[PDB]
Amino acid sequence: KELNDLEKKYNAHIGVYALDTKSGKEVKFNSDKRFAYASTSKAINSAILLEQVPYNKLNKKVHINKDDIVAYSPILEKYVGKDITLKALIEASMTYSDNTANNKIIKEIGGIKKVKQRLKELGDKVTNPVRYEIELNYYSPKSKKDTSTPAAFGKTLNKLIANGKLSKENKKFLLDLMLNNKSGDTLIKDGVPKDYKVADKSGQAITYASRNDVAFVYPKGQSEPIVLVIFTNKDNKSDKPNDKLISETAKSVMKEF
Amino acid sequence: KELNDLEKKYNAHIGVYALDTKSGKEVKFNSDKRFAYASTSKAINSAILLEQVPYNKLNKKVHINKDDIVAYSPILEKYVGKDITLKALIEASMTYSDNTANNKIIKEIGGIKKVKQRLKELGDKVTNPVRYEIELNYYSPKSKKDTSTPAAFGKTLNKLIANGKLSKENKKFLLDLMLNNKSGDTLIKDGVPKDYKVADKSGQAITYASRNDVAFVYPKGQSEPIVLVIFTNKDNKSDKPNDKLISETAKSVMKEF
Ligand SMILES: *C(=O)/C=C\N[C@@H](C(=O)O)[C@@H](O)CC=O
Ligand SMILES: *C(=O)/C=C\N[C@@H](C(=O)O)[C@@H](O)CC=O
Ligand SMILES: O=C/C=C/NC[C@H](O)CC=O
Ligand SMILES: O=C/C=C/NC[C@H](O)CC=O
Repeated sequence: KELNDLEKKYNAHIGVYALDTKSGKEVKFNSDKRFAYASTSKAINSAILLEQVPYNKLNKKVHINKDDIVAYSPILEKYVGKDITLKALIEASMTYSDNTANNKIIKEIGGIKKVKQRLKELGDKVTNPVRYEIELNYYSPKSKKDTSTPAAFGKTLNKLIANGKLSKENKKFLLDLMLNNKSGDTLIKDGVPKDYKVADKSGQAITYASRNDVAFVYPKGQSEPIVLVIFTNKDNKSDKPNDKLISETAKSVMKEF
Repeated sequence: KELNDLEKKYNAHIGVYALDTKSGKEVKFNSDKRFAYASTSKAINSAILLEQVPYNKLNKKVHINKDDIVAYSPILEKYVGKDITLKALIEASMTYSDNTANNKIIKEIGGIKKVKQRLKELGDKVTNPVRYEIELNYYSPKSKKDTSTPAAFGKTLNKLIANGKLSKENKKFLLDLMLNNKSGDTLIKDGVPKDYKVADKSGQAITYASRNDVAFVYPKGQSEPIVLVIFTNKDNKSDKPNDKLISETAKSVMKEF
């Protein structure tokens, strides 16, 4: 339905970028307006590591101490003084949105500067990672940090993942995780036609009801995915989000393909 | 290695019950001593629902309100005022150890009395569920509540799941979740031979460093599983656990098969 009355109905701000990878058709809406990506970003870092270490070599183990640990690390919280593979870091970041995992992933990639570096290669001028977890999810309308526009985010997802340089194996490992993740069932997955396949990574910033869902959406009987970025936020710092907002946005946009 | 020097080395209390379903061979240790099962119990309730609703009918939706919500419900915490299927309740309980999910599952089964009822049918005289989440994980050496012995727990897992009445579909849905769960990689999975398959559900009570791992373990090249229950605890209320304890217990016990 109209995104505008979604915005009215929900009293929210919608940012949408959809790309049909088969056809190259796009559906934009508030497309160049900046929003906090929060955890959606875990998919990018993940893919960036994935490019740099073959599947066979994800068994590689890294050491975690107490200094490594940040909030909301359901998986990694138990690894103080132990090793975890690259494989399990990604699993934890992707399925559980594990904040230490993400941090260690950026670290393995070579830090934020390395991410910044990749982005630019991708011709991603907008995505602006500045902080580490959990501060990278601390949205303020007044700051550009850890923001992107649905378009820049979307273009990058396309370039890294869908039409990227990943190996069969690495591409499959990453997409499966995004496909199996039950974490965002109330988001895009909730709004698409019944026999569609959704490989997403959701996110939520602490403030302004910042709620997001990013996905590779496979139409019932379609191999190439539709890249879908939906960012949402609201007026007040303490506003809570309505996930049904994203579900209904997804529902509408999908109509156009 | 010897469980006794595991116990010395870790200054912990070990409770082990292993059953080779092929052969019927058991490995017991402090087998009839009671421990808090905590989240391991999510597997039982899950299986109990699974017996009662065909796979095709897990799409069945149930309504969650705010009254339903308990602590540490990473999935269900977002469902206030919405419906979730039976399928996704189980997914959330199993993969994320989702406390509201578990609660709603027991509720769908018909409550604790119904669980108590099933147990007895199973000839499970010991497992003593008394509370709901999150209190069912509040261990005290002095209370029997939400306790079982590695044997009674183990026997029941065998009877419900391994050698149970589940359908192909329901049995596969449940085992896959336990197999895909990266949550207990530092436990049993950490101690078994490299090419073994482990379908577990881990748990941890608030006190006495109560740490557990329950699994269906498939020897590299073996179809029938070994049922493995490892319960561990320590002397002081505020003791924290060493997961490596379970990994090394698993490592040892597996030697015998
Ligand atoms: C990240 O910005 C927001 C949420 N990540 C979530 C997810 O992917 O499920 C999450 O559950 C972790 C805490 O919100
Ligand atoms: C239950 O008694 C203890 C832990 N459940 C965990 C699991 O299965 O991963 C968990 O992560 C939830 C909070 O400890
Ligand atoms: O969007 C991704 C969120 C991931 N981790 C949970 C938090 O960071 C808690 C709020 O800061
Ligand atoms: O063992 C399973 C634990 C599951 N949920 C987390 C808690 O209950 C937190 C401690 O009470």
